[PDB]
Amino acid sequence: MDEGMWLMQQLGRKYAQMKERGLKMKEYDLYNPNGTSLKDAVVLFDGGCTGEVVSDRGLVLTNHHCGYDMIQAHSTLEHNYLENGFWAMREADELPNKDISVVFIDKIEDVTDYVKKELKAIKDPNSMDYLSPKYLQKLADKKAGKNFSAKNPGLSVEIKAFYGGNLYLMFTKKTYTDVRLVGAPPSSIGKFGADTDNWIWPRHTGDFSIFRIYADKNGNPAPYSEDNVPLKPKRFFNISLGGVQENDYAMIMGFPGTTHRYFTASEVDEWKSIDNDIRIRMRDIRQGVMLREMLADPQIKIMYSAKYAASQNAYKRAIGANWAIKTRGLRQNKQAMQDRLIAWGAKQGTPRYEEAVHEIDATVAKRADLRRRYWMIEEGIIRGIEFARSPIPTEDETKALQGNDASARKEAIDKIRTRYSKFANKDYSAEVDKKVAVAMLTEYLKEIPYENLPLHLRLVKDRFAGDVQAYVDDIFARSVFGSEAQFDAFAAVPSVEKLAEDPMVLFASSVFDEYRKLYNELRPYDDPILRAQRTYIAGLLEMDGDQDQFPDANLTLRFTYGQVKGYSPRDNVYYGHQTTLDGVMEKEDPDNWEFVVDPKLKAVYERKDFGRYADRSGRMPVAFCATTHTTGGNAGSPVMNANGELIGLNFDRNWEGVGGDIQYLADYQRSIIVDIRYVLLVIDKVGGCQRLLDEMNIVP
Amino acid sequence: EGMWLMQQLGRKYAQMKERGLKMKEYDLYNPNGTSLKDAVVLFDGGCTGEVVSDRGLVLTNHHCGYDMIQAHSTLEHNYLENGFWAMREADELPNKDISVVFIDKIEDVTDYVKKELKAIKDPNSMDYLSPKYLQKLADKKAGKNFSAKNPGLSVEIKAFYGGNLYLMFTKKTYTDVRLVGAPPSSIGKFGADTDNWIWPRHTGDFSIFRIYADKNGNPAPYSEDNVPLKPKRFFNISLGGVQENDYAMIMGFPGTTHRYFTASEVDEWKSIDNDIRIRMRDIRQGVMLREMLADPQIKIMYSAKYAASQNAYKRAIGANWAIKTRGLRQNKQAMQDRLIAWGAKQGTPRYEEAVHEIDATVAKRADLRRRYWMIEEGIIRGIEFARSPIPTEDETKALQGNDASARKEAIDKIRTRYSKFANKDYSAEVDKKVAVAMLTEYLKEIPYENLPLHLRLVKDRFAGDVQAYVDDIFARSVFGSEAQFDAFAAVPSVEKLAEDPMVLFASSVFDEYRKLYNELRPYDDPILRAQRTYIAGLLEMDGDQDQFPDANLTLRFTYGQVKGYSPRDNVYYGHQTTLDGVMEKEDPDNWEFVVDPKLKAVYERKDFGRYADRSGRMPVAFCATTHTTGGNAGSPVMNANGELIGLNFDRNWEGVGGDIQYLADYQRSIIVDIRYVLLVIDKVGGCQRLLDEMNIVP
Repeated sequence: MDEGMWLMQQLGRKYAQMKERGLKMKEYDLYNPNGTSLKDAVVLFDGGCTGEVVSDRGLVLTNHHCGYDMIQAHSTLEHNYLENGFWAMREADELPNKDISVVFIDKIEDVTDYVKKELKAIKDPNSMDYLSPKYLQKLADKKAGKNFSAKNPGLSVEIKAFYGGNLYLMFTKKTYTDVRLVGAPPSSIGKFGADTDNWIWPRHTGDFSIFRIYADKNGNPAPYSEDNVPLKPKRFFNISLGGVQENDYAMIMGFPGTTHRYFTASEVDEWKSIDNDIRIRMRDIRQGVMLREMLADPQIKIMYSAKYAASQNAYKRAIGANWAIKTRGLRQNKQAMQDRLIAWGAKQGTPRYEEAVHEIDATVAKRADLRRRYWMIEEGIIRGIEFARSPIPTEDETKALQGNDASARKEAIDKIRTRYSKFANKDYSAEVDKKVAVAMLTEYLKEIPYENLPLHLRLVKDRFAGDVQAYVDDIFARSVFGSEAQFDAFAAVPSVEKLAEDPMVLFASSVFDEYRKLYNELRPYDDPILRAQRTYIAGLLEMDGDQDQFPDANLTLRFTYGQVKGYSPRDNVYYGHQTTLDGVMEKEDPDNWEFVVDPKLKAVYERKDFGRYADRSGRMPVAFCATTHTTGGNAGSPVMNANGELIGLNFDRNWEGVGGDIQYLADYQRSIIVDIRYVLLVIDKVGGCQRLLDEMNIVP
Repeated sequence: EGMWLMQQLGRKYAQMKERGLKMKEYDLYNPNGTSLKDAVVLFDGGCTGEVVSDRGLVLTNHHCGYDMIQAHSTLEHNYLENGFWAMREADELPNKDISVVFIDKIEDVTDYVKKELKAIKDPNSMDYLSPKYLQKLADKKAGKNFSAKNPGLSVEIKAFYGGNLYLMFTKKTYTDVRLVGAPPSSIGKFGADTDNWIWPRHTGDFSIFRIYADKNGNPAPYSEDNVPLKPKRFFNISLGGVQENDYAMIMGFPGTTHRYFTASEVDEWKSIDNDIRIRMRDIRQGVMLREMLADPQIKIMYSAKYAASQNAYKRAIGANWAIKTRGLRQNKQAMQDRLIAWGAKQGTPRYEEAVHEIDATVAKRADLRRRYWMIEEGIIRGIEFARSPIPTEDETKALQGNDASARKEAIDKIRTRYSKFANKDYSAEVDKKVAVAMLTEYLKEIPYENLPLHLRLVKDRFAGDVQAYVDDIFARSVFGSEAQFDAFAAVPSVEKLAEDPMVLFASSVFDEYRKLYNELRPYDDPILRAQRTYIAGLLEMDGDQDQFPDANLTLRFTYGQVKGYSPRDNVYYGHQTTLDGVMEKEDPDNWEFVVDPKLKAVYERKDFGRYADRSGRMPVAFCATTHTTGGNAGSPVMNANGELIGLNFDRNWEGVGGDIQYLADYQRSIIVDIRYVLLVIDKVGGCQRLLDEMNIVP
């Protein structure tokens, strides 16, 4: 009944506990190392999402935001699938995609002993090859064979490290690249929440999209070709219309990206007081200035809408993270965890575990000021100031303009012009960039002393007498990239000396020199920490056991289980476990592009045309939440019944659960799942694509 | 659900016990004796209060006693921010222009008033609602020398049910009410602006006073010979607390409701009153917000003004939400349609005609009422220099006339009003930008022929440029800046003052303001007279039990249950909030959500004493299904035994439309827990003498 991201190898140790939570299905029907199981119906979608096979003709279900770029690619102004939706009424009408892939995890094997054996060919006791993917791939190819490439078309092999390098798994992957768009709801449904309901529970978003795997006649992976035939999968999920109740058993298979549950207390402090605090501070200034300019000018708004929203993402994540640190007591539990290992190690008579923790603590404290300057210049200038990424003449661009007689002279200018036009594009505003720069630079100059500044920015004190505005003004005034006309003047009569002394080029070069210097000075602190973490985790595994703890996520297939349950976000407030179509209508706002409601959906609601998709009360469910443990990567993970029947599609996590990447939050962290009944409702009543329903296997 | 008269207690008493009341009727209200009613007061003519001890202790809201706490707040031993606690009865601070009113007696005088009324000539006379006429009727029935023969007592007659019911009130008024105790503003106004009209709420909204009188308990103005009043009745304070579905009841003075509005009056309310208020204030607040964020002292200068505007703005939003989602218009349409069908089968068309008369009057005044709200919200309340100083008749004649140093008298009188106008919280540049935005909207909605005479210069003298018009006003004007005033003050000439673009503006927007008012008021009487027939029809058709008369600042009682509600899909607000919520909302950088140091220490140490509930969590506030409105602030909340379990101080925004129609699934009275009040007095105020003097039932 533990909450984590468990390896498929751990199903045996957890199976009895899962039955106690309500699992009524048989273990090897879920995962079988030596046979067909439900795992075979789960896929890694396009490298970053999760998907699931739903029919015996290769039908694949994933999120709408996962298939977003592909729907957009097949969308034109006249025939807009991104806003109207797409529904191929026959298999021939399904749209092929380029740069798309789907990956089955066919076989998983423990190769810890094999890897460790190959590692005792020691060159250096503190070599980092045990975490090197390049090195592990060589070990992977060695065990698989010389040209496993040709002997098994469509199959590839990979070795990954777990538990800081104390466990190694080999994966046999099956990769299909002919995956075509089948079905998609309108943006008003799949993206109903948009950005204001992002990371928010309750939620009413029909976040899904439908695809199909194609292959050759035998079902072997093949690139796009009109002679390809829909894949007949080894296994596919059954659809359940039985729905969910409060406290119902729920489980999830998917590919969680990254977690850091084995952070020391000092690493939590570092994450809070340096990484998050600087990011929050610098971005609040940047977004503040940016917001002000967007409201005052509707044209600035359409240009900086994406940049603003993008900056907000990691900003909100850092806010939620620090909230978890302060109120959930994440630092204290890590501190209790390592203290418990130290006390255990002392009793055992092995001091190496305490020594490893001390090694980490001392290293974190040592690099604090360097890491501070790094994040300050990364958040402040590198990310915060647009003209920091202004064009910088390469070495061979300089030589070609300098004493170089050939008129490749001109070719170098064309390359520079291209980079300038991308910098000063249709969304770029110098006036807005200037105001942002002045605010960001003022804060940066406040926090960073003269001796540690990049070698420009010193001129604010030496040349501009502390006037940041005049410093920024002088840059755009006398530069080549200051405006279109100033660049054309340079392009007409180009000289290496004019670029060498260019105020903006000097800035961009100076801030990037310092950026790389701090980076090179911080990097040798990583290896001693990693080696100590290997010892640390090894001790934790030996002490607490290998059953009631799980390795950090690493884009590897994991399973998680829990119950359908709401939670209390704050005093006197409780969020329930299931949202309804009623909630969609309550949020309807014609003037807001986010909360626009599709006409067909509202008609279905008002006519109560829900068929067999509604519950007993007669209400139409939209989404529900569960106590399962998920993170980025579980984007489109299948949510299963007690009998392994598909009951929903995971698509998000509430913002309170962002601390879950460090420590699972039982009373606050919730997986946000769209009800499969609502999915089938959209397909039936909105899409009208009946062929997809007949294709699926639906249980009572 | 009902704001019932005290006379209707007999009818409801059965239902009240059916829903949980276990208290004898005549102890609640006794028409011919002492009851719990005698412990309820009208506080300072606006709020409600209650007598808490046998030495005249009075509890009310913090926002009710706000003016009085500040009035005693010096330069820097400020009670408004730190709190106030008199450690003995001798340093309890008297307040002038304060009052406390007991409702000593209530009697029905309907037939008396009506037969007096069937003695007036004009059938359309409005004397049946005239306070002057009704008072003269009251003086007649009470006797000529009533006040002289009854010390401290006065008499008053009020109209109910649109003039179909008249009650006579005998009032005992005390004017010596001293300030006793008050929590810090951080507690008394914790919700402040962000959480106003909002549940859950974590505001300890209370303040403490005491009634003083002469040697015999009779009313008397402020005197140091005055002795604390020994009341004939005061509330017992319960520490048993509340649970979900617990019976709860309230006595107080609800100000105004509009239960008997027609469908058209609802449409008028939304499309004109609320929509214009919402639209205009959104524009004004938007400009203010931009300027406040840009300059930190502008933020200081316009913090209060911005907040004040948001108050009715938020209420308007809540009201229109109810109209759109709860279908208030449809319910009124059905209500009047029933009377029409009922009146038809009886051969009585007078009810249908009354409804049409109301609709016709609303229709005809539609354009005029739109212009009124447009200029009131847009300019009178929307633009600051609209209230710039205007030269009166006696200062015009002085500067002009040329015959004294009374000329210079007039100047300093004008200078005084200008300084008050252009004070420390006033910014000419901010007022400039606000004006341009407001006038831009106003000139769009109001045609040239209906403009204030000065505003039509934006087209005539200027090229439609509102900015240039506003710029020209602040330039050239005597009141445009301090330097431009002193120049006038040195060389005062009336022909210049009479041609001032700022004076012309302010005068022409106000005479238009008054012109519309005087033109709209004759429309009130037909609706009123028709409303009398309408309500009389509704009463005769359905009865005297499930329809309450509109609130009119008279003593009412309402009853319900301690229970939360679901504001939206998959969301539920519980019935009771706790001290945990205060800490969850804490933000030291925001003055609204600043948690008091002592209060914070109390929470950390779990030092709750007997004031905690059976779980170990400290209660702060709860909500009930009672039916309250503006005026019910500071009202006593009673349990099943008539014991005080808290003070009402607000109402959730989802229940704003309750003045038109009670919403059982949304409308809730927001009530501070009496346990939390005693906690603040004890572990924060350190005023134990207040605890001991009260009668606390453990």
